[PDB]
Amino acid sequence: EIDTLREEIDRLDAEILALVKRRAEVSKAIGKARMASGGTRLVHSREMKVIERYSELGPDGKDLAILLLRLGRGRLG
Amino acid sequence: EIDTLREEIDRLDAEILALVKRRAEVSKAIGKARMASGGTRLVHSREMKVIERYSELGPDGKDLAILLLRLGRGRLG
Repeated sequence: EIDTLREEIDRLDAEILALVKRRAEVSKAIGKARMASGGTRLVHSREMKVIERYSELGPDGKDLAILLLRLGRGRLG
Repeated sequence: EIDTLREEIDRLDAEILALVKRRAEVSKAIGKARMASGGTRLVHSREMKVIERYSELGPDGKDLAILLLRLGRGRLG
């Protein structure tokens, strides 16, 4: 039943949200530590590897990786 | 240590990828069932609610929701 499938989507979104929040926190901590050290951003190596990993899902996986990296980089209040 | 934080990112990405794959499968199944019934797409209600849920993360959360919905909708081979 389609509505039963939708209930599961909502449960999956709970798990995903929990993980994405944790990931964003870890990402932000890396960003701060890096900037505190004057460390070089790892765009061509590590970030590219994150993108490649999610590429498994096709082109939309690349966009997902990009968004997860973005969540790590801060926004203004 | 920053590199230890990076190791955790990679572990979080494993969990997230597993979940996103499952979500995409459930989403695709909904899409098919809906189109098999001539069912109306729930953009204004349900999809908006998914977007609102991820909005917790700020504007980038809205984009994350959009991408997860997109993963459900198919691409060509």
